[PDB]
Amino acid sequence: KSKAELQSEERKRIDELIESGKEEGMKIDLIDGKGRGVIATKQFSRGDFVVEYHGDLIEITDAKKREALYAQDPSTGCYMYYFQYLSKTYCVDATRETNRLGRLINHSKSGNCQTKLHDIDGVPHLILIASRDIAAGEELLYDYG
Amino acid sequence: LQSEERKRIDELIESGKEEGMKIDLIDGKGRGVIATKQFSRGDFVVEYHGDLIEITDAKKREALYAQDPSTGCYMYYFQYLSKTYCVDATRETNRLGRLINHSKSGNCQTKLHDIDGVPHLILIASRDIAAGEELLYDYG
Ligand SMILES: */C=C\C(=O)NCCCNc1nc(N2CCCC2)nc2cc(OCCN)c(OC)cc12
Ligand SMILES: C#CC(=O)NCCCNc1nc(N2CCCC2)nc2cc(OCCN)c(OC)cc12
Repeated sequence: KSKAELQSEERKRIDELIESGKEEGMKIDLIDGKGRGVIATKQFSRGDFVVEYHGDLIEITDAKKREALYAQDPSTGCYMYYFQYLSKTYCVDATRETNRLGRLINHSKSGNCQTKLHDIDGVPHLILIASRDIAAGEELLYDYG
Repeated sequence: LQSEERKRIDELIESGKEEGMKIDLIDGKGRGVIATKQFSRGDFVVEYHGDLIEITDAKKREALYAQDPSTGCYMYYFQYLSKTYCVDATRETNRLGRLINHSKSGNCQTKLHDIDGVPHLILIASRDIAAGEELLYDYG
């Protein structure tokens, strides 16, 4: 098995996890009854898929509408992530309060997760991959990469 | 009298003195603002102070702020005289207007105050406020 073939089977494993929505290997951090972060409950190797930043994938026109509606209510939060993909502006809108864990992962300048665009049939997905080997029990912390 | 009253609100905005309020501290973190004196309905409370910029410089800053989630989301956009402005309160400062929490049933509301054609976003009392109340804003 070549490196190219190993990368193909990895992408297929990520496709299956994205479309199944299963988010194993992680759990919510609780202080004072509030979901404040996410802890790894299993090892992750450098480059392994961790979780998707899940949300509605939309373009700028729909996004600017939602943003004006969201501004009227601070209870929403700022969860709209903008990015370029193949000379095209996209937005992942995770405003919606859900059980998904990707939007609960805290930022750190020296985190253990970084962002990456994962293509499925030409549709970009923002995923978090391990920027280094992660031990079980670590808080997951993301930076932009 | 009208000219005089409008001049006093201007002086408050320009002097930057923010009397009648104080920080609410939990765990050493500034989390809210408490009134230390009464306010009557319609009284000036505080400015949401920041850089007043237009749509071009605003997007340039917002993308730069996005790469650093430790900044927070402090850019407030609004229309004034058929022109889009933004008040950028991102810089962490001692100003208290950016510390006031939002509540659908708050005691403060937003209002645009003109100073020589330049809009300022201020908070006014939407009802009589007793001393000791937490200041909570909504959009008016
Ligand atoms: C994600 C973007 C977003 O939420 N934008 C909302 C508008 C900009 N941010 C804030 N705007 C205000 N005001 C607008 C005019 C009147 C007051 N106030 C706050 C206060 C904030 O902290 C309050 C204490 N937690 C924050 O925190 C980021 C933002 C704004
Ligand atoms: C203002 C505006 C603004 O700040 N825009 C930033 C991008 C959109 N917002 C967010 N993006 C992301 N990511 C984007 C891809 C990688 C992860 N993660 C977030 C996690 C959050 O809470 C974690 C628990 N404290 C959160 O709380 C509101 C917002 C997040």
